[PDB]
Amino acid sequence: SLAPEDGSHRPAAEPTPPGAQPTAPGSLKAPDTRNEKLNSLEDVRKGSENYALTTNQGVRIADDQNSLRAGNRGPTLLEDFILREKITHFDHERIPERIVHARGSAAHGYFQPYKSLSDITKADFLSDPNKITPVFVRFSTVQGGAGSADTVRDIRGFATKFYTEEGIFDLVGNNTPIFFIQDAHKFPDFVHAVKPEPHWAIPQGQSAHDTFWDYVSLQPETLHNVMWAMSDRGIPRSYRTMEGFGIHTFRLINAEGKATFVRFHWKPLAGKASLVWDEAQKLTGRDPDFHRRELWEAIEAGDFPEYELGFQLIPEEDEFKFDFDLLDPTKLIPEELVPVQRVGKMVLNRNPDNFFAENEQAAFHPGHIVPGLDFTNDPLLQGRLFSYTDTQISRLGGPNFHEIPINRPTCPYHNFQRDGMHRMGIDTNPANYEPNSINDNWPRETPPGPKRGGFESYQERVEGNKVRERSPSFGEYYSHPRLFWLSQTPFEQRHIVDGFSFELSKVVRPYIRERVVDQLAHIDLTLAQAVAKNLGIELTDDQLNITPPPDVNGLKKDPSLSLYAIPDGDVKGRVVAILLNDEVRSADLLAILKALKAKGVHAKLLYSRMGEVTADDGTVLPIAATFAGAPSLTVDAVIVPCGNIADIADNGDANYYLMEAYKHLKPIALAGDARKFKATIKIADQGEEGIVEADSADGSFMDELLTLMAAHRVWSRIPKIDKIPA
Amino acid sequence: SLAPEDGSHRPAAEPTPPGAQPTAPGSLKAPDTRNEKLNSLEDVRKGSENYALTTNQGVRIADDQNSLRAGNRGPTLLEDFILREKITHFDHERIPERIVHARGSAAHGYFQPYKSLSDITKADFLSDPNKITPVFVRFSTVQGGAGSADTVRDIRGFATKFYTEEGIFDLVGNNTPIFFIQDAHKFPDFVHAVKPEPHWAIPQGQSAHDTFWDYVSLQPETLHNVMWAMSDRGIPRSYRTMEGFGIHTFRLINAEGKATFVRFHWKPLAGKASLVWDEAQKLTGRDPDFHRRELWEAIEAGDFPEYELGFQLIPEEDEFKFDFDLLDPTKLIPEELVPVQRVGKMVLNRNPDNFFAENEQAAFHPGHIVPGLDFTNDPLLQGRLFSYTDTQISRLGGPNFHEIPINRPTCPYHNFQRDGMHRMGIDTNPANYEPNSINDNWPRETPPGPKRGGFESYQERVEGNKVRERSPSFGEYYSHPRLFWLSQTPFEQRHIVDGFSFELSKVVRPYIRERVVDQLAHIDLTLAQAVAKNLGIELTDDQLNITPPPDVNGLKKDPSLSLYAIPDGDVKGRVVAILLNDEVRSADLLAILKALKAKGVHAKLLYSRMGEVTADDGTVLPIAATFAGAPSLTVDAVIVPCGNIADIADNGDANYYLMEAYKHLKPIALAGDARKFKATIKIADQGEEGIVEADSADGSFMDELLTLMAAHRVWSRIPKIDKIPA
Amino acid sequence: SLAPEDGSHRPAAEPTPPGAQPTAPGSLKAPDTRNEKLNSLEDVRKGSENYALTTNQGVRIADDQNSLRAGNRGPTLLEDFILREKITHFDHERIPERIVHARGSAAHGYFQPYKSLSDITKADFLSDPNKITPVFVRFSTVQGGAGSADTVRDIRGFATKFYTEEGIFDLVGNNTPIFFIQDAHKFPDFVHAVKPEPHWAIPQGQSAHDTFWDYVSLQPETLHNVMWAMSDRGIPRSYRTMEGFGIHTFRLINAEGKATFVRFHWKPLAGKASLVWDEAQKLTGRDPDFHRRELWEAIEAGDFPEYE
Amino acid sequence: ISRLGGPNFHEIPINRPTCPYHNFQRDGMHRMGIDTNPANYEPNSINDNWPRETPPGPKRGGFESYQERVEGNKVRERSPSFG
Ligand code: HDD
Ligand code: HDD
Ligand code: HDD
Repeated sequence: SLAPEDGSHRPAAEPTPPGAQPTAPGSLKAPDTRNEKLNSLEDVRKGSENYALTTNQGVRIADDQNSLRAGNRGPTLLEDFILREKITHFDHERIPERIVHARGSAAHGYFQPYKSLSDITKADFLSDPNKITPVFVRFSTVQGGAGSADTVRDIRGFATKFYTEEGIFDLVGNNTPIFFIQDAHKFPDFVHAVKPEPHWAIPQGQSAHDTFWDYVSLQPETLHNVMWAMSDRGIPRSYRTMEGFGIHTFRLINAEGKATFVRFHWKPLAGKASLVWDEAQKLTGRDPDFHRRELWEAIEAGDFPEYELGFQLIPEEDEFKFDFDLLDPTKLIPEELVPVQRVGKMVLNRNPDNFFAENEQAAFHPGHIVPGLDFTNDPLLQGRLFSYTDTQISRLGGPNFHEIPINRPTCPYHNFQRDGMHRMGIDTNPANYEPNSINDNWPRETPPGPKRGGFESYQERVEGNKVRERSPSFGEYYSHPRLFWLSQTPFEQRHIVDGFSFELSKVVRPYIRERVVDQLAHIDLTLAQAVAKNLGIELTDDQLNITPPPDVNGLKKDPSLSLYAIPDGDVKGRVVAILLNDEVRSADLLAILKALKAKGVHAKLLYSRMGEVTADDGTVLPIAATFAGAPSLTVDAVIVPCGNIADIADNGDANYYLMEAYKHLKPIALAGDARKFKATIKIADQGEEGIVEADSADGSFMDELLTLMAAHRVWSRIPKIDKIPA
Repeated sequence: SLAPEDGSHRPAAEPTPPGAQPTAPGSLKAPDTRNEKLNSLEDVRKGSENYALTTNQGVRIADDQNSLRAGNRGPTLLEDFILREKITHFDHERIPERIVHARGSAAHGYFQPYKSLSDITKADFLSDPNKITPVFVRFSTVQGGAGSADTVRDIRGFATKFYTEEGIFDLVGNNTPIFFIQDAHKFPDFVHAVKPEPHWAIPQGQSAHDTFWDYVSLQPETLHNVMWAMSDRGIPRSYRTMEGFGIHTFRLINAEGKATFVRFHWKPLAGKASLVWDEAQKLTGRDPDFHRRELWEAIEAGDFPEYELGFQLIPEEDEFKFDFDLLDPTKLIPEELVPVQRVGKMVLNRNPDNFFAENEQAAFHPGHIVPGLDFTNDPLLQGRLFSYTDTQISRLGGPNFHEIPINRPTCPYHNFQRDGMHRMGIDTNPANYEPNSINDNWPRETPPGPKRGGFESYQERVEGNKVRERSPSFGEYYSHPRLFWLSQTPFEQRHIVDGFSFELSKVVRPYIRERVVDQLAHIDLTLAQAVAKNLGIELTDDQLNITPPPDVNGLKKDPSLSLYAIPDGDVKGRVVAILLNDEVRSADLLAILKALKAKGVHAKLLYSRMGEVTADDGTVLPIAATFAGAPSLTVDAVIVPCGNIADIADNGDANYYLMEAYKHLKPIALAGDARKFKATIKIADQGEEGIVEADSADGSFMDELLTLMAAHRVWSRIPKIDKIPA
Repeated sequence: SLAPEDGSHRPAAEPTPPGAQPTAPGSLKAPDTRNEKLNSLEDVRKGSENYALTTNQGVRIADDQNSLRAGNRGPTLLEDFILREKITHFDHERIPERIVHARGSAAHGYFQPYKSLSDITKADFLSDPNKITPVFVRFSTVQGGAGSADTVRDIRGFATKFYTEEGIFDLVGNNTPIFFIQDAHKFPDFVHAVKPEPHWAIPQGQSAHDTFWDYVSLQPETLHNVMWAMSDRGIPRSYRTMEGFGIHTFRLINAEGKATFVRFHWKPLAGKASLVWDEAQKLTGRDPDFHRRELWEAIEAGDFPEYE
Repeated sequence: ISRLGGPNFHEIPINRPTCPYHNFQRDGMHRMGIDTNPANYEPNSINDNWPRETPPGPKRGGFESYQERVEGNKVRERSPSFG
C-alpha cells in the first residue's frame, strides 16, 4: 500500500472551496449528482480500485516494471506482447485537434424552461416547464491550439449540446453577438489570417500580427467583431462571467406552421466581468490554465455556473423594418429595439471523469436541430452546415462519431445506415434499405405534427438566379462598430483604444497600421485619433472630414453592449488573497473570514513559504501558496491583516503583490500597521477611494471591501496607475 | 405497411433445412441460443420494429425519399443535413481489408474440455470439465480479397477466439500442419509472390501464375505446403470437413513451472472431405459464396460444426530426438510418432447478426495467449507476434480495437492506457500511471501462481551472438513432401499430379515450369515424371538419378496425412438434389425423404421452373430452385424419383445435371423409369458401383445410397470419367 | 544470376499478341508510348535494375532472408529495424476500396476533337482538332468488391479523366443511358439493396437475391435500368465492345454565354458485343479476371481500344 | 502510422533520403513512388533478382549487426547494476 495511512490522498466527496482539496473526476467528487445523460454513460465508465492490472485482452500482468530480455542485461525480445501493446497504445494516443476552438473546457449540467413555449415552437425540450434536458457545454478560445493559454485576447466559444427526447440540439455560439465575416466561403481566409503565420507558425493565441490586420484592413466587414475583440469582452474573467450568442437569425416553427425569427442569447447569472490586458497577458504565463481551473473548481465548490437562455423574437412581417439585414451575421439586433425574452435556466453542476474521452472527443454542430427549429439564408450559417459534419471524418476517425459515448443521443435512434470505422451498434434489422417488405418497412418515416413528428423544412420562398454574389443589403460596415463604441463607458473606451494600440504596435509593416487607422476614422474619429497618437500617426485633413455613420435605428447607445455601465457582479465565488505574517492578529482574521463567508467569497492564505504559521492567539494557519506561487493575477481583491508586519514589510514579493493588484484596479484593504504599505502604492496619508483602511478589520472595514468587490474593479484609479512601476 | 398479408416474409425461429426459408440474423433465427459472450453483446444490439426512422442524432425523418430543393424541380440545398448525414455515412462505409485472409466466414459457439489438464497447463479454460468458454471462429482463404470466391485452390485459415476467464486466447491456425516459409522476414516476399501481380493485379484467388512458381522454384522450403495445396486439401468441401492446425510448436506451462512442447490440432467431427478441381473451379462461378452459405445454413439447420481440440505433446527432454527441428514451421510432427491426444470439443451454434460489425471487424492475433501457455523460438511465430498488433492500427482505425464489441474480453480489463481514436471506456481512476499513491496503486500487479496469477514468461536459456542467420537444422526441404506424397491414396496422388500440372500450365515462362519439375524430382520421381509428361517436359538422365530424401524417422507412410485412407465420413448435414417431374410417385418421394431424415441428410427439390408441382397423390411440392439455378456442384448426391419421367427425359439441363454429378464422382440413384437416364451417363444394363437403381425407391435403395454418401465420392469411377464430354 | 541465360524471362518491348509473352508494366512494355501526363509521372517512377536493396531510409540491406536473433536458433530481437520496417509496410498495404465500382480496370491514352466546338462551348479541350488531351480511363462493375469477378451481370462504369489545359474534367459515366433511381437521397437504399445482404454478406457480384428485387418491386422508377441490366447489355464481351453514357443532361456554355443542354456518349469502334448468360456465369469461375486481362493484352498487342 | 497517416511517411518530402532507395515494398496510403519493377518479391528471376542485397564491407556495404554475445534466461528483470 503506497497511499498514506491517514487517507489524505483522497479528496472528500462533498463540495469544498477552491484549493482546499485535490481535484477529482466528477463521478468520484460528486457521485450523487445525476442526470439522464450521466446515467447513460455508466455502461462505459471504468473503475480501478480492487481490479488487477491487465493487458487490453484481460491478461493479468505480473511485472509492469520491465521489458522481457535475454538476460537481465540483454536485448529486448520481440515476443514481449505486453510491452508492445502498452507502447502501441501510447504511440497512438493523439487525435487531430479541432481546426478552430481547439482550446476548451467542458462540464455536464441541465436545462429547464420557465414556461411552455408551445405557442411559438413545437420543440419538445421547450414544451413543458417540468421537462429537464441534460446538457454538455464546452467553452473555448478560437485561435490557439489545444495546448495554448486560457486568458488570451480572443473571441470565446460557448457550445451547448442539448440531449432532448426528440434528438440532439447543438447551440454552437460565441461570446459576442456577431462574427467577423459575412459569407462562409471566406472562413479559411479569415482563419488563416488570424492563425499563426505559415512560414514560422507564430504567434500562438494572438491576433497581434501582420496577416490578421492585413485582412481586417482589406475587409471592413470584420470591423464590428474586431471592436468586440479589442474591448475587455476579449479577456473575460471567467467563463461564468461572459455572455453567449447564437449570432445567426434562426427560426422557431410552431405546431400550426408559423415561423418566427429568433436570435439566441445566454446571460450569466454571475454577471459580466473581465480582466484588463496587462493582467490577462501576464496570466497566460503565470497560469495558462486559469479558466479551465476556475470552471472546474467552481463546480467542485458548489458555485455552479448558471445562464439564462433568452430569445430575441421578430415576426416574419418585420424582416425588413431595421436599418440592417437580419440575415447579416456582422450585424447585431439591439436589445433596445428587440428585447431578450427570458426562456429558461441552465446549470452546470458536474465535471467530466476523463477530459480526453468526454471533452476532446465531443462533437458539436449547428446543423443539429430538432423539429420546432429551422435555419435561415444567413450565408455564414449556410456554409457552417457543411463543415461540422465534414470535419469529424478526420478528427474523430470516421462516420460513427455519434457512437462515441459523449455524443450519443439519449433518445432512440434507428435507421438504415451501416458499417464505417469503429462501428459499435450491431443491427439486427433484416433490411438495410427502405422501402422494404422483409421488415414491414421498419424503422418508418413519421409525418410532421405537433409533437413527436418528423422533421420538415419550413417552405420558405426562393427566387433568383444561381449567382456568386453578396447581398447589397450587407454592404455597410461602420454603423454597428460605432454603436458598440458609443455604448461603452469612458474606461471601457480607453481599454479599446489600448487594445488596438497594443496589437497594431506588433504589426511590423507600418502601412498596415496606417490602413487600419484609416478604417477606424470611418467608425469614430475620437477612437481613430486616440489610436493614431499611440502609433505616432497623424490623421490627414481628409481623414478628419470623414462623415460618421448614422445611428442604428435612432440608437447612439444600447446599454446591453457595455460590460459595466450597469454593474451586475455577484461576489459569490470570487476569491481574496490574504497576506499572512508570522504572528497574524487573529481578531483581524476572524472579522475577515466572517464577512467573506457571509457573501460566499473564498480566501487563500499566502506567505513567503509553505507549511504553517501560528497566529497571536495560537491558531495554526495552513498556507495555501506563496506570494510568487499564487500571484495577485489569480484573485479579485487583497487584504493585509495586522500582526508582525515587520516580517513582510521589507519582502519584495509582498510589496509587489500589492503593486500588481493596485495596477490592475483591484480592491485592497489594509488593517492597522499594514497601512504602512500605502507608501509602496504611492497612496497619500489621507487615503483614496478603492483602498480600505482602519485601525483594525472590523464590521465597517469588510463592508467597504465587499462593496468594492461588488463593483469588480476600481475604475476611478486608472489616472493613477501609469505612475506605478509594476 | 408493405409486408405480405400472410406474414410469410419472416423465417421461423426454429432449425430449418437449407433453402427452406430466408436466412436471418442469428438473434432472430435462434434467440434461445445463448452464451456469456453473446449475452454481453446485448448492450450494442439494435432492433428496428416499431421504431421511427431517425438521423444518427435521433431526429425523426418525415420524407426519406427526396432531397431538399428550391422548388420540386430545382437545385439541392446545402442545408439538407438529413441528406448529407445519410450520404456521408454511406461514403465512409468501407475499411481496409485484411492484408491476407481477407475472405472469411465466421460464427459463434462454445468450447468445453473433457477433463482437467492442470497436470500439464495452468490455463484456466482447460482446468475444469464443467468450464464453458465462449468462442468466435473465423474461417478464411489466404490470397483473395474480401469479395473473392470461396472454393478456390488455396490454404484455409481457422482462427478461434477463446473468451476465457483469464483473458482472450486467440488460436490462429490454418488447415494444413505447416506453412510455406521458415522466417517471418520473408512473409512479404512470399505473400507478394502468391498475390495478384503488381503491374495488372491478376490473378485473384489463384497461385497459378508466374510469380508464385518463380518464388517456389527458388525457395525449396516452400515445397511441403505447396504439396498440401496441390492435393485435394486445397479445395475443401466445407469449413466443417477440414482439419485445423496451430502449425507452430508452443508451450504448456503448469503450476509447478514445467514446460511441455505442444502442437494444436482441430479434428472435424463431420469428417474430412474435399471437392475435385473441375468442380471447385466451376463452383467459384456458379456460387462464389458456397462455403460462406453452407456454413451459415448448416448452423440454421442445427448441423452445428463440431471440432475436437487435440494436443501433440513432447517433453522438453525430447526436443532433439527427431530427424527434423521441432521449431521449423515447414515440418510436421507425424501422428505415427506423436499421437494427438483429445482435449475437448468446440461447437459452433449461432450465426452473427451483422457481418461487418462482427466478422469484418474481428481481430485475432496469436500473441494473445494466457497464463499456462507460452511461445517458442520458431522464427515464423516470432515475427507473427509483431504483425497482428501493428496491422490493426490502420485496419481498425487505431489502438482501441479491443473496444469494438466482438473483440471485447468478457473478463475484467483495467490498466493505465488512455485516449486513442474512438476511445469508448471512460476511466475514473485519478491515476493514469503506476506506481501511484493517489489511487493506492490500483489497478495492481498480480504475482504469478497456480490460478488467477499474473503472466510470466518461461525462463528458457538464450545463448549465442546477434545474427541474421537461418538455423542449419532447418536446411532440409524434401523429406516431408515425400512423406506426404507416399501417405496418399492412388487417386489422391493423381489429383496432386493434376494440381501441379494445371497450375504450371498457367505459368507463361517455360523455364519456371522446368525449374519446378526439377524440384519435384528431388521429392519423388514418379510424381516428377507424371507432372513432366503433362507439361511436355522430358526428365534428364541426371534428374532420373536424383537420390530420394530419407524417410522421416523410419516412416514409410502416415495414413493420418490422407483425406480418405482411414474412413471418417458422416452424412449428417449433407444435401441431396431430387430432380422432380410434373407427376412424381408419392411413394418414391415418401421413402426417400423418410430415409434421409433418419440420417440427418437434407434434400433440395429441383425442377425446370419455379412454383409448384403436384404429386400423384395430390401433394403439392414447392420447388426450391431450377436445374440451372442450383447445379450439381452444390449438392453431395442426386436422386431421380419415378413418375412422369417423359416430362424431364429430354430436358437438356436435367441430362447435364446428371453428367456433371457423374463426372465429379457423386452418388446417383435412379428409381423406376428414371433408370432411362442410365443412357445419358453410359451405365451398363447390369449396373455399376456408385449408381443406385431399383424398380422403386424402397428401403434397400436408400440404404445403398446413404452408404455411398458416407464414402463421400465414388473414386472407382475416375477412369470412366477421364473421357467424359462434360 | 537467377534469370535464364537465354533471356526468356523478359518480354520484348514491342507489340505482341495475347499470350505470346509475359505481360509487363507499361513503361517497360512500351517505353516509347508517351503523352504529357505519362511524361509528367517520370518524377515519381522508380527503377530497380542495377540498384541495391535498401530500407525506405536508404540503408543497404546485407541479408534479406533472416530476422535478427540471439543465436541462429534464438528469439527475434526488437532492435531489428529492417524486419520491422519491412513488416510494418506490408501490414498497412491496404486502403478502403471504393464504396461502389470497387472492381475496375484502367489504362492511359489520349483524346482529340474532330473539329472546333467554339460555337457551343468555350471548353479549352474542345477548342480545335489539334488539342491533344491525355486521359486516364477506368472501367468497372458496380456491386462487387475489388476482388470480385469481371464477367458478372451488372452495370459497368466508364470513367474518363481528361487532363486539360484549364483543369481536370472527369466524365464519370456508365454503359447504359439511365440509372436506377431519380433522387440521390435514395442512393444508399438502392445500393444497400443490391449489395450483399447485411446478416451474412451474400451474394457477391449479383443482383439475384431477395433484397434487390424487393426494392425494385416497390420502386418502379428502377424498372428501366433493370431492363438494361437483365438484357445482354449486363454481360459485355469486353470493355472494348460496350457503349458509354454520362446519363445526366449537362450544359455546354459558349463564349457569348449561351447554354446548350447536352448528354454525353461514347461509341465503341470495336462495335457492340456481349456474352450469353451461361457463358458469362461460368466464366466468372474459369477466369474471374477476363475483362481486366483482355483489356491489358489488347493494349500490349496494339489493338488499342477506341471510342468516339 | 497514425501521426503521418500510414507507412509511406518516408515519401513526405522533408523525410526523403537524398541517396537512392529501392526495395520490394508496395502500396500503403498516399503511395507516391510508382514502381516499374516486374517483381515485388525476392528471390526473383523475372527481374534478375534486382534490387540486390549487398555484402557488408568497408564502404557502400550492406548493414550487418555487430555480433555481440547474448547469454541469459528470458526474464522481465532490471539489471542489479542499475540499482
Ligand atoms: C464554414 C466554416 C465555419 C464557419 C463559417 C464557422 N465555423 Fe465554427 N467551427 C467550424 C467551422 C466553421 C468547424 C471547423 O467545423 C469546427 C472546428 C472543429 C469542429 O468540430 O467544428 C468549429 C468549431 C466551433 C466551436 C467549438 C465547438 C466545440 O467546443 O467543440 C464553436 C463554439 C464555434 N465553432 C462557433 C462558431 C460561430 C459562433 C460561428 C459564426 C457565427 C462559427 N463557428 C463559424
Ligand atoms: C509476420 C507476418 C505474418 C506471418 C509470418 C503469418 N501471418 Fe497470419 N496474418 C498476418 C501476418 C502474418 C496479419 C497481416 O497480421 C493478418 C492479416 C490481417 C490481420 O489481422 O492479421 C494475418 C491473418 C491470419 C488469419 C486470419 C485471421 C482472421 O480470420 O482475421 C489466419 C487464420 C492466419 N493469419 C494464420 C497464419 C498461420 C497459420 C501462419 C503460419 C504459421 C501465419 N498466419 C503467418
Ligand atoms: C450520391 C451518391 C452517388 C450517386 C447517386 C451516384 N454515385 Fe457513382 N459513385 C459514388 C457516389 C454516387 C461514390 C461513392 O462517390 C463513388 C465510389 C467511390 C468513389 O470514389 O466514388 C462512385 C463511383 C462511381 C464510378 C467509378 C469511378 C472509378 O472508376 O473510380 C463510376 C463510373 C460511377 N460512380 C458512375 C455513376 C453514374 C453513372 C451514376 C448515375 C448517374 C452514379 N455514379 C450515381
